[PDB]
Amino acid sequence: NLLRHLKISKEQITPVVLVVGDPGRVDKIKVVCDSYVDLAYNREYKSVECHYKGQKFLCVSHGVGCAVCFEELCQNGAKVIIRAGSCGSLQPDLIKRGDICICNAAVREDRVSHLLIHGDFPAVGDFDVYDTLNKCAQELNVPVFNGISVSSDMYSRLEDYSKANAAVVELELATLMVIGTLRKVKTGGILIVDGCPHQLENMIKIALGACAKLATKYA
Amino acid sequence: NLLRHLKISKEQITPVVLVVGDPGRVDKIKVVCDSYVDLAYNREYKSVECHYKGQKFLCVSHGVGSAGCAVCFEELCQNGAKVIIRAGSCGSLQPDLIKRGDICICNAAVREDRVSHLLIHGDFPAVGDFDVYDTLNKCAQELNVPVFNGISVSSDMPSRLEDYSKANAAVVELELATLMVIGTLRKVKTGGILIVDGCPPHQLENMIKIALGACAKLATKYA
Repeated sequence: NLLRHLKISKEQITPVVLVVGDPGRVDKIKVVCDSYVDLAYNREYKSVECHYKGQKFLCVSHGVGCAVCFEELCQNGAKVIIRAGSCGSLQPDLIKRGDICICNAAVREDRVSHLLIHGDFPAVGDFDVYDTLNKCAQELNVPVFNGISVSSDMYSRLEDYSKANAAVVELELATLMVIGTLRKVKTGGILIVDGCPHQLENMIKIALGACAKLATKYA
Repeated sequence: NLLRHLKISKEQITPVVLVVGDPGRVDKIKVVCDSYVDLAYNREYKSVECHYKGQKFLCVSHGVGSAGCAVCFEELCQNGAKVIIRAGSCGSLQPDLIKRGDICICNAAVREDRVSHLLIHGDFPAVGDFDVYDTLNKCAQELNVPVFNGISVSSDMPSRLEDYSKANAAVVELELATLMVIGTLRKVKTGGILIVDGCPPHQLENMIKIALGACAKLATKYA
């Protein structure tokens, strides 16, 4: 009565799930919550039940593998999924190392989404997830950018997309969005800037706050 | 000091603009407004200043069958438009759920359109502004009008449409993907609202009301 790559029960899977990269970043989030319960740890896939602002939701990692992670979650009960992680600025003059970006859509430069549907199909997140993230960030008077991510599975064309007004670049958000849209799962992403080809805690607060706010509607 | 394909002044171009297909549908919107002023008429391009709920914004047509929409959107984005909304018709790709007569507010589109691909690689999303989408939904609910939300297939016409339909695309029409991308390239906020034709009446007035209402609401933030 368990799942393959996550090693947790379908019973344990919450409506809202928060997905991150490094499994250590999951350990850094559980502590910040009101309370938590560890569920499992499997090669690269850590899963913890997070209790925060009255609500209960999973936080789960998969490595710095994401496709199968998102697949598994969408199959087995996730209604909302949010990715929090890092990215690169594609607007160096405006968006600077340390800035936070909430993304509503992405450029499909990713192997996996193209295996599932023709590239013309938009990688786009849920509105109410995007709204919820913005309102938490403003409620905590934290300035945040909004824009489009280039989801690219290596990192060029990045110049093109940058001058097409893409904000940031990361690996997997386009994958989540499409899987989400295919599986009727609401998705979003929030990202903090690394390179450019304290703030982290605020982002996590936005992410956690948003998750709690969304979790309300399924409890 | 006036523009090429639209035949109106850059001074006359408002922050918010409403774009429709058939120029007869512009005549059907005039009536619904509080007041209006005609600006110009050029082969297929009718342009009217619309006054509604205290605000002033352009309404413009450009033809059926994806005529010269690209140049229309280009012209508007070049010369001051900050928000652009497309109202028009479409086909249901979810026959059991979405029926002839239903209204759909779209947040994104499938790029099956010649023109967007000439401008940026197909991987780039055709996606609307979320505040425009929010504003349309709230007008439709404020007027207790039920509306669908979903993705449009913007197509210039074999049965990829099956694929997209089972990928949960809601409707199909001609040019919304084009607007969104031009919008995103030119830093102009876009959105779209559509009424169903047929798969494979009164309601039109509600849609126009949503469109007009949303435009007014957005126009506030620039006036």
